[PDB]
Amino acid sequence: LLKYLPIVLNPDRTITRPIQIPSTAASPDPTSSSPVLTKDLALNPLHNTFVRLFLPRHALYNSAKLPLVVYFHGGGFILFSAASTIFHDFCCEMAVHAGVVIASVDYRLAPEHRLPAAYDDAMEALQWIKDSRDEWLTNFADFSNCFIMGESAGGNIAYHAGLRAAAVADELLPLKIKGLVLDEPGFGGSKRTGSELRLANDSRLPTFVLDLIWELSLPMGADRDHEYCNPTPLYSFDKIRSLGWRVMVVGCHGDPMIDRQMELAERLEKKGVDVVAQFDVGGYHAVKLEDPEKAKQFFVILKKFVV
Repeated sequence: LLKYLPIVLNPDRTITRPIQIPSTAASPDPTSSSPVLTKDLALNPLHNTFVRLFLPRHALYNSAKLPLVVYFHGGGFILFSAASTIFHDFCCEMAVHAGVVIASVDYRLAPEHRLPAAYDDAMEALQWIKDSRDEWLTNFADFSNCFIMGESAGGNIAYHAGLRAAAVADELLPLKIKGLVLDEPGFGGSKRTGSELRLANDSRLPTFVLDLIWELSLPMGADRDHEYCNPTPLYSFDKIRSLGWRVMVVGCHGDPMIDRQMELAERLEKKGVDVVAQFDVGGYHAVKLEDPEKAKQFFVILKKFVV
C-alpha cells in the first residue's frame, strides 16, 4: 500500500497518516518576495476547517478586481490540505497565470468524516464567502464572476457543490457563479469502465487503490454506484443550463478515471450545458501537479475560460 498511498490501514476500520505531507506557511506581506500573497481564515472551528486566499502580486498594481475561484484540493478525500505545498504551489501558479483570486477550502477528510462531509464544507465555504467582509475579498475579488474548481477528489467536491449551489443560486447573491472547472475529477462505479480495465495495473492508481479510496470515503456499506461516487435523470443540468454556467472538464487518456470524466462531459453536452472539454493523449492522473509545462498549458486555457 505504501507504494501508492502514504497511509496505514488499522484493524479497527481507521487509518493512520504516518508520513508528513509538506505544507507551506502563509505569506500575507507584500514586502516578502512572494509573487502571490496568501493568508488563512478560519471557517468552522467545530470542523477545524479554514480557507487559504491567494492574491497574485500583480493585483496590487491596479484597481481592477479579479474573478474568484473557490478551489478544492485533491487527495482521495482522505489526504492533503489547502496548505499542502503541492496544492499551494499550484494555486500560486494559477493565480498568477490565469489572473484569479483563489479561495482554497480546507475541507474535512475521510474516513474520520466520510462523504458528504466535504460537500457540506464546500457549501459552508460558499455561504461564508458570500457574507464575507474580508478586505482581500472586498478590494480585489469580483464576486460577480465566481468559479467553483477542484482537482481529482476535489473535482468531485466541486461538481457536487456546483449542483447544490445551482439549486440555491438566488440565495448565494452577491456571489454569482459563472462556471465550474472539473480538473481530472474523481468518479467511480461498481462495474469497471474500459479505461479502468485498460489501466487496472496503473503504477499510481491501480484498481485496489481506487477501490480503497471509495471504501474509506463513501458512507459505510454504500457501494460504488452511490450518487457521490457515480454521477451518471440529471435534472440538475437543466438548472446549470438555465443559469448559463459554463463547465470545463480536463483529463487525459492515462488516467483510469478518464471514461467517467468523459461520460460526464458528454451528458452535460447532451443537456445543452456549455462544456469546454480538453482530454489529452497520454499523461497520467495529476500530471499537472508535477509537470510545470502541462500546468502552463492548462493555465492558458483556464485564463481564456475565466475571461
